[PDB]
Amino acid sequence: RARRKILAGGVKCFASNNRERKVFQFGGYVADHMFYHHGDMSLNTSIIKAAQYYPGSSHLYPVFIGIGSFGSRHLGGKDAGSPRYISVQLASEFIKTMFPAEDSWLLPYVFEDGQRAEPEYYVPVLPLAIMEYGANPSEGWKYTTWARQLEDILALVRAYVDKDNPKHELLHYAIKHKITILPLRPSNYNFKGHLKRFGQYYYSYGTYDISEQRNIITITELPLRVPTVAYIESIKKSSNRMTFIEEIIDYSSSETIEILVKLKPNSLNRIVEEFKETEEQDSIENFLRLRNCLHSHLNFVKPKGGIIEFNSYYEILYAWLPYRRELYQKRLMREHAVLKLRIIMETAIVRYINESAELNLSHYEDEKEASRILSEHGFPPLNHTLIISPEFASIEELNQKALQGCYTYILSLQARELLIAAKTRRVEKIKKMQARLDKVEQLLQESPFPGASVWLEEIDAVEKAIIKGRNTQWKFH
Amino acid sequence: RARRKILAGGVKCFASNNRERKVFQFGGYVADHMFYHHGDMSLNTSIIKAAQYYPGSSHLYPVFIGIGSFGSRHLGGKDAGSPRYISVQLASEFIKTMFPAEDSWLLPYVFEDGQRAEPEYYVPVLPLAIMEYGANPSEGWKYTTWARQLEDILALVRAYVDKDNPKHELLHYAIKHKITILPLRPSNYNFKGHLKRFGQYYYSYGTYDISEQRNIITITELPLRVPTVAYIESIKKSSNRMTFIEEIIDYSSSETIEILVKLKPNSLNRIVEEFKETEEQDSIENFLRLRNCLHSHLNFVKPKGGIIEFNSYYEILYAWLPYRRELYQKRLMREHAVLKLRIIMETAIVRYINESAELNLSHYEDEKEASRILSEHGFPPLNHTLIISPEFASIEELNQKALQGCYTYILSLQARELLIAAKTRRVEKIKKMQARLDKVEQLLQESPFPGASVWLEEIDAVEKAIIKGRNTQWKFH
Repeated sequence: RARRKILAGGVKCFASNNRERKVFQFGGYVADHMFYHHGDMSLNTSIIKAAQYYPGSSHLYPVFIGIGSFGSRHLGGKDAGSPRYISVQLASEFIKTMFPAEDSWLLPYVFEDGQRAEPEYYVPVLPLAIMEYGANPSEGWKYTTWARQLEDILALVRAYVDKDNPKHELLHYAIKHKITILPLRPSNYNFKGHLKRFGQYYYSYGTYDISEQRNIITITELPLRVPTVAYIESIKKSSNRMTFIEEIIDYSSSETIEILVKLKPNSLNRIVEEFKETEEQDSIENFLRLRNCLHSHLNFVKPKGGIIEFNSYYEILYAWLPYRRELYQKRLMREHAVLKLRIIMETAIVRYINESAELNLSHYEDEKEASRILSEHGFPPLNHTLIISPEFASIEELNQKALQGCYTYILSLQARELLIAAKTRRVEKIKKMQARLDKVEQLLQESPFPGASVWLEEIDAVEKAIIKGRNTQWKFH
Repeated sequence: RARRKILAGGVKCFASNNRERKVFQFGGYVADHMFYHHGDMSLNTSIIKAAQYYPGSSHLYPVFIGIGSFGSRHLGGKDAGSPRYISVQLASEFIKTMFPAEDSWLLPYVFEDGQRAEPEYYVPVLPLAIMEYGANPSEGWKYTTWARQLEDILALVRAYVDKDNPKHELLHYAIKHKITILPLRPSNYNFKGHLKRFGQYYYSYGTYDISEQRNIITITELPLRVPTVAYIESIKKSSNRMTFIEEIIDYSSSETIEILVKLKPNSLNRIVEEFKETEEQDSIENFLRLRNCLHSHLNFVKPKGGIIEFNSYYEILYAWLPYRRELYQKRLMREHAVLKLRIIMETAIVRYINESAELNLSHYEDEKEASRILSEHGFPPLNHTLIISPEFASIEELNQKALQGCYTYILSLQARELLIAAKTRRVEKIKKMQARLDKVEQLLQESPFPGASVWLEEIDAVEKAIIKGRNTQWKFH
């Protein structure tokens, strides 16, 4: 959607350098290049929604580095500051690990009006469609979904990649029968409460502290995805519950949650005699609206177009994995296909120096008979500036336009390129890149799927960026 | 002075293209590069003073193309418009003919604070110190001088350059004896009046029309360098002359001069009986203040610093000519000195191709023994990027840093540069530039002074630009 359009903005604008840039200036850059026609206000509110960093925000891991204060959990991110004064900084450490730079050249790009457009879907290292809560990037309709923890999806992806996990074939066994033996639990970050499961729904409950010595009721934790100001007004609506409430004063603050509630003890003995004495939970969390109903609404973009609904989050992770798994194979094969062309081009230039002024002379090179005469000389007619600089080209298209290439990679070199020292660096470039070919040849041949070993390293790289961001003051340095 | 600082602004800013630019934007460019620290207001009023185009203006030929209206002859150029709204355009046709581009590399540049500064004086094709009236580029003190016509200085410069003029040695004879037989007269552009000479001063007089049939006095032409509004208030000061003036109403307008004066005929018979009956001129131009005293004030910048005063304008033209004449010799000698170095460099590369893979091989070129081994090979050790790209270097400095040059003009060429077709274009480049050397060698050898023939062509080029500007609507196209 529009989120992916903003994603290409950070990497393209900050390709030269990752410095501090204004939000509106970056927004103007994004619409200038990727043709954002929905207005800068819609772009600016989407940038903040993409870069929101607060408990309860939809985006747990922002694409960009949070600068200044974008709000607080009280209003649920609706108290954003002035876009003009605030600045935006791309998180270069996370974005390259989460989205590999080399994989971007292979991503399926659509073309609109004869120009490239952003991909329909991205296939990152970890699925961004589950790690983030639902939100309202547009107006009117709001998508509602709940994120899973960063320990169950990690165990699931490592089970489908690493062979060392004992439950490797067990996960594969569950794929065919759709039994889903492995667990999968909601996010628990910045929620010191409880989560309880009956039937087919979840409910989040807060924490309250009761002290007999001082007869003061203390509320510790809020529900999972509630703004603070919402609970203030919701408790005032019920006239029946207002009679029991003599007074509620909020003492909670930012980075320090402590609420003092003065409730008469004589009201404690009569609340339970008229609230039917629910046995599922205590009356303290029943009289106080400290619960929310989690109606799982699942939406995933269809590859062919449209929207799909899944009964559980397992069907999303079990569907996101194969598309990422498939493109690991294509990434290595294309890189394999370009290294072998580089060996052909480099060796020809190295061997050209042997048939240069060292031993032989063929300087005449009339453009008419240079075609088939040089054919028996072994010099390949491959086009230059493509092998050294690969582009958004598929494996099938790469071979067609490389074999039927053109000259000027030969006999257009600098006169020093055929000197004795230059050949030594040129010939030694082959073996270093020949050894890299061997490792890739050694890869892409495992029984489960190609590129399994590199997947684990990429998974760890994502974890390194997330840990460093949280360990530091969200500075990544 | 500050005028020459603005001069370099137009050529440098409009080197890429000659388009329409705002006056203040150009002023910011000038101060940014040539370090104008007198303020933009002083710069802006100097730009308009440099680009003023109206009868009576100090600058007859503006450096830039006049855009819009900068005022009128009524206020004498003090009614300039808003600098921000008006635009400035460099007159590329005139400026290159008046100031040769190639001569700029040889002009004496001073260095301040380790950086280049504008030349102390310029030596253009025609002397700008006489063709323009005096003005007040600064505040407080105003320089007063009167320009000569564009037919007497042209006859004088052609007499000192062209041998076909019968009064060639006559001018040279007048130089030693300071007799100045040749004439020299003031400017007569846009002045349909009279100029009269007694003693050692000039006086400009207007034209009046008297009709007996209608008994209406008509004034046709104003004095040479008078604003229209000055004459309105000056005639009101004299109380004695106010009695005779029953009423004066100005009917003159822009591009149409016609003034109706109603004077009673009975006052005509009594003005002459009390004004002493001056015989030098009629009483009509005596009662009406239609004359001005031309006190010749001559100021010329000293080459060593200071100001000089000359008794006549002849001493200025007879002093400006030798400095321009001297630098014609230096311009050709430097261009002669760079063509002969270009022949050495190009022939070596052409002959290098002969000792390239065609016949001989010397590709080893160890950096230690390439010094004296290649010395017997005839390859000159001249530094590249200097002959092909000359800079602000004198003839004496050019030879010192060219003979003691460096390599990389050899054996760093493209491999196609030693191909058979490339040598043909390279060897034929020698003879075309050898023929140009012959003409320069044929020049700089005349008895009067070097570069006499090119001077006449440059003089005509200046005349072509001036004629085209006046023939068209001051558009030069």
